[PDB]
Amino acid sequence: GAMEKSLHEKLKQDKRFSTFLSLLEAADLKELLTQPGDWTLFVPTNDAFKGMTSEEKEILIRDKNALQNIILYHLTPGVFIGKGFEPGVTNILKTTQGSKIFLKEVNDTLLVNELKSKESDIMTTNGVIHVVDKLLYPAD
Repeated sequence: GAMEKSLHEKLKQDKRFSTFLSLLEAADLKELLTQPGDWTLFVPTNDAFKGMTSEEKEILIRDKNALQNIILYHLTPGVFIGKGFEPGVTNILKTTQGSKIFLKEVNDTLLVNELKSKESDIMTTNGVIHVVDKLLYPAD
């Protein structure tokens, strides 16, 4: 059964997001991915980690509020949908992280303020999933 696959189920079945399970579980969000409600999350792949400076990663874990902000992975309310809107326009959306994210879908391709996503739209039991290849920094 459970052929719908859940958020945690995916992260637990996808070694690609093993790192997430580690850091996300440390913050105690493993339960947050199970909570009841439809939300969207932006999970970057290893190819996105390539570059992160030693100081950068440290400056993040250096503050509980810092890593926390990123931990939410820009968690947003309401499963992200193409909003059947015009493709090419950047739509502004607010997330729990406290910042805004610009979404733009063109040529049946999801382009968020960063480039071409690796894999998203994945329908979960607690919302949808969004896999990108770059971390989205907050606002000044």
